[PDB]
Amino acid sequence: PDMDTSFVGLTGGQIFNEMMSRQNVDTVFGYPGGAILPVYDAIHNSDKFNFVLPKHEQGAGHMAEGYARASGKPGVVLVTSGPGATNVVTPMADAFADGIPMVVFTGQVPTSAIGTDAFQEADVVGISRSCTKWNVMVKSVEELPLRINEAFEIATSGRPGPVLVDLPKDVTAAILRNPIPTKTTLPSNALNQLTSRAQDEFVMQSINKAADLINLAKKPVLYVGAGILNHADGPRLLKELSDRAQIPVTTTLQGLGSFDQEDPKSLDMLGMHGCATANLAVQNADLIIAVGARFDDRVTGNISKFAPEARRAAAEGRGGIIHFEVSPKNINKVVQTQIAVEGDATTNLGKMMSKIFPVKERSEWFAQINKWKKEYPYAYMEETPGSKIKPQTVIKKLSKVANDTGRHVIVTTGVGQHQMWAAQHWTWRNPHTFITSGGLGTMGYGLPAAIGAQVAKPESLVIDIDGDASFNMTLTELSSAVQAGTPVKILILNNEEQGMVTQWQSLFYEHRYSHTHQLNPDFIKLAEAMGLKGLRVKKQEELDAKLKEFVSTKGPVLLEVEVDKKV
Amino acid sequence: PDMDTSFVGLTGGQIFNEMMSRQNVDTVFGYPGGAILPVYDAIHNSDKFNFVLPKHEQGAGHMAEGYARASGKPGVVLVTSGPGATNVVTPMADAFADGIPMVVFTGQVPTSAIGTDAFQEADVVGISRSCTKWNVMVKSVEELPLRINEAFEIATSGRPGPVLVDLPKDVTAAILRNPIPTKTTLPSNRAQDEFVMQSINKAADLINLAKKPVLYVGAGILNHADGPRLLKELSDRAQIPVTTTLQGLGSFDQEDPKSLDMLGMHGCATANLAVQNADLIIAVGARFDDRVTGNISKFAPEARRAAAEGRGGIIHFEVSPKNINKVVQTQIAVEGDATTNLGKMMSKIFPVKERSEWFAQINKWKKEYPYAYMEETPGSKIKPQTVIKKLSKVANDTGRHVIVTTGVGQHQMWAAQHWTWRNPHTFITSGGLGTMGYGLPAAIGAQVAKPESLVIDIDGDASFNMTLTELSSAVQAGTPVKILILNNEEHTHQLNPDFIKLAEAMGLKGLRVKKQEELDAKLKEFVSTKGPVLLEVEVDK
Ligand SMILES: Cc1cc2nc3c(=O)[nH]c(=O)nc-3n(C[C@H](O)[C@H](O)[C@H](O)COP(=O)(O)OP(=O)(O)OC[C@H]3O[C@@H](n4cnc5c(N)ncnc54)[C@H](O)[C@@H]3O)c2cc1C
Ligand SMILES: Cc1cc2nc3c(=O)[nH]c(=O)nc-3n(C[C@H](O)[C@H](O)[C@H](O)COP(=O)(O)OP(=O)(O)OC[C@H]3O[C@@H](n4cnc5c(N)ncnc54)[C@H](O)[C@@H]3O)c2cc1C
Ligand SMILES: Cc1ncc(C[n+]2csc(CCOP(=O)(O)OP(=O)(O)O)c2C)c(N)n1
Ligand SMILES: Cc1ncc(C[n+]2csc(CCOP(=O)(O)OP(=O)(O)O)c2C)c(N)n1
Ligand SMILES: [K+]
Ligand SMILES: [K+]
Ligand SMILES: [Mg+2]
Ligand SMILES: [Mg+2]
Repeated sequence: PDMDTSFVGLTGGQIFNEMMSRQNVDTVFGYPGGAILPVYDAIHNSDKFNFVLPKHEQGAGHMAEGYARASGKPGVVLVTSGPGATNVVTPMADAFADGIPMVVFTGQVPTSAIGTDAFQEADVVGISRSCTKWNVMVKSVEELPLRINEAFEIATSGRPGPVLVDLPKDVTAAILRNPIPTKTTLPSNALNQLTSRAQDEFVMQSINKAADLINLAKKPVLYVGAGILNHADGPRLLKELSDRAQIPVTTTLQGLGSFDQEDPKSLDMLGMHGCATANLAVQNADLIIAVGARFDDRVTGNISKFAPEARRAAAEGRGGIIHFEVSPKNINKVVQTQIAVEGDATTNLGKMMSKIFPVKERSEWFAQINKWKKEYPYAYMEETPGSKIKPQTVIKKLSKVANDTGRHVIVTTGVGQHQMWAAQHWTWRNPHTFITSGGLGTMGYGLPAAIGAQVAKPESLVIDIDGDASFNMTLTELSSAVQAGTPVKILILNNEEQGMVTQWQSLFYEHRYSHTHQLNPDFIKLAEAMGLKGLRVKKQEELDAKLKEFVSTKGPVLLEVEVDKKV
Repeated sequence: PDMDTSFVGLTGGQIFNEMMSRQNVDTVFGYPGGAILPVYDAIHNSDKFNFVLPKHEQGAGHMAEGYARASGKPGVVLVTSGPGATNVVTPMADAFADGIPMVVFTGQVPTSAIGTDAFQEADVVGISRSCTKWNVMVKSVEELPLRINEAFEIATSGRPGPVLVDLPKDVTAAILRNPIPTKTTLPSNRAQDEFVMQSINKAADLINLAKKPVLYVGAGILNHADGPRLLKELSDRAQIPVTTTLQGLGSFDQEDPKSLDMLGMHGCATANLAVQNADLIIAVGARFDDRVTGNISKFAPEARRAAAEGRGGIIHFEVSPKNINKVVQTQIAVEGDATTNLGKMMSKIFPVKERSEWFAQINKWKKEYPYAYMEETPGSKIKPQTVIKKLSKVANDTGRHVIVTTGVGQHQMWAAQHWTWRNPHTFITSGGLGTMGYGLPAAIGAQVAKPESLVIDIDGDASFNMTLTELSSAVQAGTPVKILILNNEEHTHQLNPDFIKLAEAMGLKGLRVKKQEELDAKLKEFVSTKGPVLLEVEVDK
């Protein structure tokens, strides 16, 4: 039928509630206030949704991020006007940089008060314009389902990202009196979507040219990033291709977990803080197959000397770069490409799979590299009798202790040295288990991301590997964890005695001279004040028992490890 | 063309320091990161600046607001690119709404990297456009003095407010190689003057004519050092009763016999009745907010009648021409800085010995209509209004200068009403944006501004939870703030931490009151405690 009457007689708040169900939302992160009251009241006390409350709206925002990254669903945020809205700008910017689907609803002053400098009237659509894929102010209750459907579709398509929908108080309190078009109330499908001959042929041409090229070269590497994780079936098809054509796999920071690092063909992470084996494979390589990765500055060296062996194979028409990329703009934006395969990376891998010649082996490649490893494993000064505890050692031990439980394990982090140590020294096996702020690098991300991930995956063991300065940013959310019941495991690598700011350093043995020390709280007393268990390690001898207790503990728990200040 | 060589050979960082000095800045709030390092290092390393480190950049922003409100000086904020900048959007919007001078410097990716989706490239100029008076991205070290002086001038003139200056790391790291025009280095420096002097004369005439005038005073009187003194001088000279907005509290001594205290929806009846019966309203640095006026068509009926009869009405001393005749039609608008214009007006004011009938009516009202609320009965829970009244007296008996900040919620209004306001720049509260979590970092910044003052944060439990991580910042900064938590948490139920164990974990004394009989002693212990201290009082809902 043309018109939809099902919402007639409902308030905007009740329509919002119905629309969340139609979008298969079962979790909302948010915080009350006068402007959002009509919606908050319709949602907060409803059997249909788990409404998770932070102590600060920024915490709702990062919780929604961790929920989205752990679940593959959009994270939904509900906050009030004015400071409620301006408080979620950092999580929006964070979600925008990392391509995370987030739908932010902000209460607003009534439509009739817009542009009068009313109490808590902020220009939220203007403020959030550069850090959302799209935003809108809803102007009448008739328009509310439309904008909700548009918000969820835009957030979850192309490269996923945050969107904002501004909700004037008079609009959500109003009752819908008349029918509205059915087109505007039904969610988009994007599933069983028809395409034309023209469209089909276009992609298949680029698919054939790349299928023949991989089949050509036999010094290739798969260079994989976050985009392979944006389809349920990405990692499976990635391993399928890796196996079939015996192709070594290296990932970005944001692609960690998309490939089993135990697999003999794993190169692990590449770039500035990546391992030498991966990087050398890339300066070499006649063919880089880039899959859902954007060639960030920290991954590529200088562009010029970056993968010249691939550039030479390109000039000799025998290799180069293939880019499986969903957003045409990011194609040839940083490095110039030979073949572009536009669209969803996983879908295009699938289409391409049959056209791939099964490969025996490459051992001047495979038996090679496998020796690059020996001469360049990750190296750090390891403990000696009496020495301080090394953070890398903590992370390796913790990885093993978590693995021993046989549980699904999800790791979030703060931002800093501990973030890279986590990336490097944990052994990554499963998709959607490393949840870290990579594109914006938001300190304070770790704890609320862990809480939202835990809500997404109640059976998972969720560990926040955090820094002391990062953790201070958002530590009020400890009580949120206790209130939500989420049994997150919060690890603080406390290296407070070295400064936050490097003033200079030795040329070689990176002895760092630093300043700017923050005064930390007592983290164990803090944890107990907030209602959770606190554990502390001061010496090597107690590390193993405390890590075991940390992981074994029922309920949320904080473990502080005092660590050595020099890497 | 006059050229200056004195910065040549300096990095943008040292130039930044020198410009801070010329702007009389000695305090900076902020948080380091890579993009702002060339400037952060210069400021951190110089003993000419007290750099105050929060645990979150939002805390730096609200500290800077507290500092500005307490000192009359702009609050200077220094943060890094990306999330450093986005974390200060709430305090910018807060300062924008409340008209608080603030200069925000954000580190940015190098000029060459703008437009490349670089690590922490945020469009900060775009994000902050609607919550700053002005903002700019500095493009070369040559223009760094110019943009810094421009920023301070704009932040501190007209209606004060926040400005943002985006600093690419290649610009602040660069060494200045060329002479730059001397103008660009020196902080700031007739039909309209005649129209203003005419208005001053007409305003004097109307005031001299009035039989029942009322001064209606808001935040704008606090934006010049001499505002409160001239307000009092005018009130004494012409025997005019004075009511303040919420944001004008402290600008007039509420113990003065001529004080009407606060007007508005939550103001006292006597202030509202005086305004309703006045033949002349003299509005000084106040916005005519609808929480103050109520239904505008019913506001000041006796002043409207006097205007209709050519013998009174409304005078408005207002610095922004856009705010004139925006809400109420006025008989006379005196455009420009209120303090300045009061000073020019003063000699034209007729000294009035008495307004006996008018103050008799006012004093009758004061007796008939005090603030009222259900007070404690035996065994009952403590009332928050009672805590505030008792604490106002205890704080005043210390003999100290006392500054009050608050959170946002019912306690904020109770503080405004039930505290006795005596001195200017002592009520520091988020009114225009109503940002929960304001109270603690604002108190820390106010304490930095006035290290000898007793600084009390009257806070609520939900508001306090927003920014409680800054408790450790108070300890590190050596600011012995007195944090009062009025805990009315028995719809939406939030789990609070144990606030006393929290305070101890953060490094400061924690006190709790649960019963009426404990309250007096604990309030005394609270204000007498030497360092930072948190007192939680469990109150009725
Ligand atoms: C202190 C610090 C140090 C860092 N150093 C490193 C480092 O050493 N090594 C490193 O790798 N990173 C490092 N980074 C992280 C870096 O900033 C980037 O965040 C990261 O490299 C991006 O990885 P990505 O390209 O996989 O993800 P993204 O930035 O999310 O880009 C993914 C690409 O895939 C595309 N895409 C998305 N979905 C799909 C789809 N369905 N199909 C096809 N394409 C899709 C996107 O459009 C995008 O172009 C560091 C971060 C910090 C905070
Ligand atoms: C539920 C609720 C109830 C409230 N109840 C009350 C109440 O009962 N009473 C009350 O007062 N408030 C109340 N408020 C707060 C009220 O809404 C306003 O925030 C407050 O009254 C504004 O104070 P103001 O006009 O002094 O300050 P501002 O809004 O800052 O306005 C100051 C005016 O002075 C001008 N100005 C600035 N500097 C100068 C200068 N140098 N020279 C000349 N002019 C200058 C400005 O341009 C501006 O027009 C309430 C708020 C809420 C949410
Ligand atoms: C919100 C925010 N402010 C500032 C920065 C800049 N910054 C990046 S790492 C870092 C120090 C991190 O300290 P910590 O969390 O203790 O990690 P560590 O390096 O000690 O492991 C800072 C200040 C940032 N990324 N985010
Ligand atoms: C950042 C932010 N989020 C939400 C609101 C909406 N809000 C205004 S008052 C209030 C409750 C205040 O609680 P409390 O701090 O405990 O003060 P109380 O009213 O109990 O005294 C809320 C949620 C706000 N003003 N600011
Ligand atoms: K690893
Ligand atoms: K009072
Ligand atoms: Mg640290
Ligand atoms: Mg409360």
